[PDB]
Amino acid sequence: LSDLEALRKKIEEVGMPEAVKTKALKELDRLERMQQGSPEATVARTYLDWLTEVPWSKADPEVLDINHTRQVLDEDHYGLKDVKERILEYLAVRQLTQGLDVRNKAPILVLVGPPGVGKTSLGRSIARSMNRKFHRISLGGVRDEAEIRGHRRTYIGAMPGKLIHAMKQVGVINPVILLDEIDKMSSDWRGDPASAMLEVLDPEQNNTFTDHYLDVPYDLSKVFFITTANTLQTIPRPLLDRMEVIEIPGYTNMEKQAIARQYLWPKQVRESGMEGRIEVTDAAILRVISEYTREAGVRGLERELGKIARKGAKFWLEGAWEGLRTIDASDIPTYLGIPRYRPDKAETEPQVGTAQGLAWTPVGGTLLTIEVAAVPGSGKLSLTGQLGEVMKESAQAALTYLRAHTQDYGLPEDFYNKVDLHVHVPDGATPKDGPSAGITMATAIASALSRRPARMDIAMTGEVSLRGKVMPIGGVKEKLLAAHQAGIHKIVLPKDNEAQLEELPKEVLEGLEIKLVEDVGEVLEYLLLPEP
Amino acid sequence: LSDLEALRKKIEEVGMPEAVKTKALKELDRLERMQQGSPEATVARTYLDWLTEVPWSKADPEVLDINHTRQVLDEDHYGLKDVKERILEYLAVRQLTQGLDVRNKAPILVLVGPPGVGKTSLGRSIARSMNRKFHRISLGGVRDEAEIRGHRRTYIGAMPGKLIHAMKQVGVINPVILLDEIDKMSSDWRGDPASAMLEVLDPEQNNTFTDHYLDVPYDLSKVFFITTANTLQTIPRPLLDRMEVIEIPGYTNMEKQAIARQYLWPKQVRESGMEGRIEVTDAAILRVISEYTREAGVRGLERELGKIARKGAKFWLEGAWEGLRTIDASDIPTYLGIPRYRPDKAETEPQVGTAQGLAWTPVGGTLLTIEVAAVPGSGKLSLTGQLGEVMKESAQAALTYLRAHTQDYGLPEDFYNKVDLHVHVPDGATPKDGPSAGITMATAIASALSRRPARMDIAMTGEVSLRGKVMPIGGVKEKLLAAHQAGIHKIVLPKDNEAQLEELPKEVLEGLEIKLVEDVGEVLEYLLLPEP
Amino acid sequence: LSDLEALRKKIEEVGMPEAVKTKALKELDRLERMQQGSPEATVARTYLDWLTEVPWSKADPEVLDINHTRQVLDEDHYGLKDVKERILEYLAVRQLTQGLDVRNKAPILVLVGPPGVGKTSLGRSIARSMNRKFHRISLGGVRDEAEIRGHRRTYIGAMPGKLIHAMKQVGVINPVILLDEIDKMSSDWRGDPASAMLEVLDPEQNNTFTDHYLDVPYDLSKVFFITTANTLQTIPRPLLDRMEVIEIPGYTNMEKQAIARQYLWPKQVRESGMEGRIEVTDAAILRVISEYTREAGVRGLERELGKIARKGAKFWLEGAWEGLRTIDASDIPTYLGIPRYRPDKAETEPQVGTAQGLAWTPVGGTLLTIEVAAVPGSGKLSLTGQLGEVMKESAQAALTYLRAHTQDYGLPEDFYNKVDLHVHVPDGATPKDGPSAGITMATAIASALSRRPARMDIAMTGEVSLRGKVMPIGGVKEKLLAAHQAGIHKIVLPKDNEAQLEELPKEVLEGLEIKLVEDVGEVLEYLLLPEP
Repeated sequence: LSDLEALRKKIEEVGMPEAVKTKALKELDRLERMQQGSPEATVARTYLDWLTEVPWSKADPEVLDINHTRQVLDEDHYGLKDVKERILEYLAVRQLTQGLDVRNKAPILVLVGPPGVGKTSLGRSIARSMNRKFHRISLGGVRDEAEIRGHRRTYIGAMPGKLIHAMKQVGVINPVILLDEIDKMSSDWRGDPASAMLEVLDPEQNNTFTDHYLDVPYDLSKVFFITTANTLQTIPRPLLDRMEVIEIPGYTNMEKQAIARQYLWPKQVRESGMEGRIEVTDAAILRVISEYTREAGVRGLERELGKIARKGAKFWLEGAWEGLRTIDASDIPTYLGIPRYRPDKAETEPQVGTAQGLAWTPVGGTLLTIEVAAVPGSGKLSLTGQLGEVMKESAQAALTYLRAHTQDYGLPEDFYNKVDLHVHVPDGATPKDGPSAGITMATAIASALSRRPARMDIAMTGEVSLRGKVMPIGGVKEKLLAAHQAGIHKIVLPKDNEAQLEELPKEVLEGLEIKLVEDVGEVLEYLLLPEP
Repeated sequence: LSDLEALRKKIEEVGMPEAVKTKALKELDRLERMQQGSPEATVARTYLDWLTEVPWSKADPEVLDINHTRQVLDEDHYGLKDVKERILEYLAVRQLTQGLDVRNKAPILVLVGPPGVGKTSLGRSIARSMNRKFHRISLGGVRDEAEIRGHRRTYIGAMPGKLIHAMKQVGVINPVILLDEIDKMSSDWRGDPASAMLEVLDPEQNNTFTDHYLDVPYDLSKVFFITTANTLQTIPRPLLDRMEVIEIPGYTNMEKQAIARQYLWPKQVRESGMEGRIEVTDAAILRVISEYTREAGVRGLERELGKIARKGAKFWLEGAWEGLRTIDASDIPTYLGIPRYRPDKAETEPQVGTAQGLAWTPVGGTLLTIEVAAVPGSGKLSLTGQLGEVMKESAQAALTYLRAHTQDYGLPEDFYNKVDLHVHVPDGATPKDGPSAGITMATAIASALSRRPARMDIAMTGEVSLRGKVMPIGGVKEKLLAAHQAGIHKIVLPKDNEAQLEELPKEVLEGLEIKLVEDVGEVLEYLLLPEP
Repeated sequence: LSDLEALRKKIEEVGMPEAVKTKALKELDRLERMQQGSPEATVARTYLDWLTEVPWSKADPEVLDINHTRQVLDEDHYGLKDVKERILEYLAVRQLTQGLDVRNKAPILVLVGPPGVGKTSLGRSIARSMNRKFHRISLGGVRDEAEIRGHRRTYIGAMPGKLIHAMKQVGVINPVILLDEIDKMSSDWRGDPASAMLEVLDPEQNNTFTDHYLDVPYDLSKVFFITTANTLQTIPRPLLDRMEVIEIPGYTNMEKQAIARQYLWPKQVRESGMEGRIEVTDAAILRVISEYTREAGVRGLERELGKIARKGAKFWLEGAWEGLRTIDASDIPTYLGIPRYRPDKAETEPQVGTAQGLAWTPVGGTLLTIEVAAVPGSGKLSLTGQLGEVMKESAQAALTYLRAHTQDYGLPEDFYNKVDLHVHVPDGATPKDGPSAGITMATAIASALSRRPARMDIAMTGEVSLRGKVMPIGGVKEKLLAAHQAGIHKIVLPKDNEAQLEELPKEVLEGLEIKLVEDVGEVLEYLLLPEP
């Protein structure tokens, strides 16, 4: 009928590519009948529509400027001023894609950092700065080669791929596609679509990208892929090549104060119609940072300023008081809730077995408390709390040091066959391949067996090797940031990471009093309430 | 057909968008030729009936005041005194930007709670306060876009979606659609019921939301949508963003007695025509609350009072002799029968191996009676009833504290290799997850091994760590509503939550008698009824 | 000839509505020719043959009274004592709030039961009491709204809906219309027939009930509908509300003998053409009930007694010898051929590995038998035959209870590490596969391990908790009705259910014998013939 007229004109109201035109005229050969009824025309309808709605070889304009790009990139969340150099170096790699116009065997810009620190804002800034468009696909919980690839074109209700879905939305084949959480792909049911994303993510394979709900492979050559991920090593290992590690580290408190006064809170006030009626003094911004969110990103702070703006809308719709209200740090909890975090956690009044430890998580940096119970028995060892064997052998190494140092620290003649040990660590292994918490467990076990109070407010990290030698670790900047944002002021380190301390800004170093030591007896000296 | 002339008029009198004018006049130019129509006359005639009846350009007034909505939301069900403030905050934000400033990217008030606590009534109360026509749409068991969208325009058959019907009924273009039960909606059959919800969610896209029984995208810009879920867990994740969460939990008992004197027992005595002739004392309302239903909310209390009303109609229609009945707590069972439940918990005879945790299932809170058997055997452990390793960590932590302190509870000196344990959790699938039953299982295990009875009548909750400390648990208010409904009168919460404890409205802290602890030795001096 | 004359006279003589008079004019327009055949006008004469017969305001004088309806419902079956009370409450409410149509939207009487019991006899008794005119319509299995609503007079098959046939055969506007098997109505076709009966249910849209054959939609204002199902869990959920569960169970033996003596067999005699020639005492009716059919209702008694009476007529054909041919249970397989069912299910060989639980299918009650094979091996459990997690967990709980008490039951003092158990259930596909066979499996496992006889002729239901207890189970009346169908005389019930044992009729308790327990100790002292 006229629906057949529409789906028949769409064969030549969209000028198709050659093999696509061939299978389209075969779709019309199955057509020229009722548009509904039998199910073989309905699967023909979804097949025709999904193949004649995805756009065919059309693109946006493109810029080769760095100056206007620099202008826009200096206004995302305060401008990071260091990693934008790295992004300008990658866009200088775009300044050499000449012979074969892809430049793979070459980076693709994975963006690594805690969730929401401007990564998506960097994507939006690049999208505005190249006059492109933007779209997101989140790969969270992907294990299926019909989510990414096609599904069997023999059913009504089979699925086109997510990638072809998102390309069906955007009308060109140069969007900026944001692949969010590329690390959380899996392989449980119907193959591993990591190889599918690889075939998306090559020089000369995307331009004939294989589909199976689309029975011709579809051209995806010119899409500016941009990719973000929390971890660094849970990424598919052959796909870990052809990349550029853009580290976006976490912020500090003063930078988030600047972001609040300049970028966040003006949008929060304009998103509740209170232009010119509410203002916040900056000690209250310090209050919101230092008592109401403990993270590395700036998403929760945006929620808090949103709550304050919405309450201001209510209190001004119930009687117009003044031209300018001022909200100091006194009456934040009139507008917000209870103070959910104390600014001084130094009122913990040190524990007995607990070791305060630093940690490298996929969401960046955090603290931990390693929790050790020394119970009577016959001598064993157990570690719980979803740990891996790497933490277990690090504890093995710690005990191997401990067995040769009995009477020097307040321990029995032995504990390898008298005292059972149960160790909880609140998270498991590190995504970096290594237990970065050797001396943490060592101070915990020595504190619990010695029955001597381990001091809190002394965060620490560092390994204990099989020789008991304290080893240099990686990613030190983020654990130092995590110790900074909780207000912790003492760090125990291996000495050999001090070159790592060359890449640390000043205000972080003003509070972190570093004890660059080299052996396990030295943290036992500098930590416990006894001098040993 | 002069009715066909009327069809042409009712097309050509209501002011349409001119694309609808185009397609409707084309349907008139391809009708009036199949007068004996096999469905070509029929489907086109029903199509033009839909293009006449569906509301195009239909005006309806509005509030501009937060204050009249205060005046009206004191007259539905109660005041409820927390959620009234959140509703007015959302409307205060909506008022100061109405007039279409560019900040129309707003969330849409999901109302999470148990079934039947005043959600649809709250929609009706808001819709009275705005003078817009309320209407509901249920989404319980929606799986395919033939239900959200149209499916077949070809022959008369598959209808348009739910939305065009529920706009056709309401004579104006701006209802208050209540989309109930948005979490039970799932992709059951082959089809996507989530992305259509994301399209009706977003205020940029649904300016021209479309279906398939019609061929102009409909103008849904002015519908104040509002949804309703019972569980925040299983909501699709692209929908859980852009979603204002307002949490309505259940009522305490004295609020149930007050709602039943105000709004429920008079409408029930209206509903069975026996006004001014049946009388219910407040002890009777309290008896029917406490001894005949346990659900959170007031569904069951409606059905109970309906039964008393209809029985009164029967007893008066087999003889009229009075001026007025008078029920009290004496003759409830004469109208209802044997009590489904029992009186208060204070007579429930202390078991030797049982603990009464608190929980919040999404159909209302509950007690849990976790029961633990101490089987004389090897020394290993066993867990049944829908448990992962979270409960094994809790059991092992509490058991480690006991292995430290066998002297402190009359235990034998050695039972890691004497006694097996068999733990049975009665509801292992409480979806508000976590080890929030730490001293629950610690009390059960120390009761089962010490042969000394754990008391009933005292609820408790918390977490445990290997040193033997009680950490805080989140969600104090839902735990106290469960402990206040199910009949308990003594609660043991962790010490770390007393700053949370004054957050409550002071209804909830009336009957309850909180014993705040911080270590497991305190709850095992409370709950163990004899000395050891 | 003058068929046009008589029809124009009739259409003016039959009282039309005025809009119906206008559509009668537009049907009249195509007339005035005196030739037959007439493929347009044959449809017209048949349409007016329908339209001169549908009732327009003919009334039957309804009596209100709730005492006449009871003095007529005492001439239905032997006595139901519960559903007659519920029908008196419902019709009492419809006696007060009638005419006072401020209150409306009444529910519509779902009558739930096994097929066979007096559904339509309760319908006809109500219709005798109100002096209305009963007429059924069976709406089980219908998948098409073109059958329930009208049908198009544009291709041949120009018929009204079923409901206009039911209104043609009733010459008034206030009948009692019954809708048998409203849940067997399927929905796999063009037109969901649930929405049609939602419209017929509707007390507002009934006034313009749409037909695709009649032009003006019809009114269903006073038609007192009433519905029937078999289980209320397959009705669609909008239609499930605005129902009233009046739940009819099956009968015991004395009730079926009384129904056959009082009511059935005089009908089946005097419908045969025979009268006063046969004598049947209690023995033959006892035999025909117990050893010839396996149903809940009374279809089988009706059919078999009618076949007996017809073959008694056949024997009377070859001689009118005597007016008294006394029949009893001895000589009855003369008339019915071979008896089908065994005489004794009570004497069922009190052996070891057998357990005899009470259950119920939704065509009538049943007895589950449960086997346990106690083989040597490693110690692990096997469940085949529709055995999920709850039955296995109840088995595991019973096994733990045995491990607590190995001394006084003749067990091996360590058996859990030595004996494998194949627990087989033939019938888990029969409903309620959850825990109601707790002491069933406790007796099965205790006998199959202790190699002591588990008794026939004692039945049991309930649950077991882990410390060793018996919980209560709901729905006591259906279970004891099943136990009095299938021929047992001893029942084990929990202590906790004892209160519900005074909601039953007193007849059920004297044919049976209820052995209440509270623990597993009492049921293990009951059911072992030798105990050690």
